[PDB]
Amino acid sequence: PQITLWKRPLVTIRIGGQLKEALLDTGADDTVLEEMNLPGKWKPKMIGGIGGFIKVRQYDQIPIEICGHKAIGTVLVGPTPVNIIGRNLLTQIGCTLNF
Amino acid sequence: PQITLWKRPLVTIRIGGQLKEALLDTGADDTVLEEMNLPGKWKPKMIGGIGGFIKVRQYDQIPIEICGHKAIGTVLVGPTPVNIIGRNLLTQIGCTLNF
Ligand SMILES: CCC(CC)CN(C[C@@H](O)[C@H](Cc1ccccc1)NC(=O)O[C@H]1CO[C@H]2OCC[C@H]21)S(=O)(=O)c1ccc2ncsc2c1
Repeated sequence: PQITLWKRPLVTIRIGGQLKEALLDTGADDTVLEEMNLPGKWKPKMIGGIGGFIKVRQYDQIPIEICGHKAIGTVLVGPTPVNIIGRNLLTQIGCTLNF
Repeated sequence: PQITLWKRPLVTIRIGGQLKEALLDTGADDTVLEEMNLPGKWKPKMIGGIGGFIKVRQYDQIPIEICGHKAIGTVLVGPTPVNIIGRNLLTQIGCTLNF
């Protein structure tokens, strides 16, 4: 689809078998989801945002279906203000900015 | 133009007579610029992201050129690590997400 920006670009995603709402975030390098359980091994990591650094759990090679499009990649889980889809997965679904 | 998301979508902007690099950021409601001593009235604001909140100064009706496209609106100035063009200006320059 083409998505305009007068509203937040929120979309439904499917991950670990569950549906969630997430924000398409071109300013995020990484995909970061609010606290949730995911299967398999994870690694402790830290990432920084506008307000400082947080601790996250890094899960690699995780399938997510974003607005009907498949991605498989790194998902960070931790105290983000909102679920965000970052560039690591936006690239997989062929997302570009256009003006 | 079309901007892919393999790298950060940094573009050149001009504001208050300075040229800067800034993110075209669909995850940002508002535009947030690195500390700069702009003239005019402002209002204090707090904005939240990963890590917590920062304190910013809200300036209204500031002209800003983004990749050659003129815009005018609210800009928040404070200790962000990156200049961020948010949806309030992205809409003015006709920017969409496409996949
Ligand atoms: C609430 C939704 C997100 C935070 C999740 C909002 N951010 C915009 C992001 O695009 C931000 C923009 C950003 C970019 C770089 C540094 C700081 C902020 N990116 C960001 O936090 O990305 C993190 C995940 O991937 C990593 O790559 C970049 C930082 C990490 S923000 O910068 O905090 C932000 C910007 C404008 C704004 N207007 C009103 S509240 C508000 C908050």
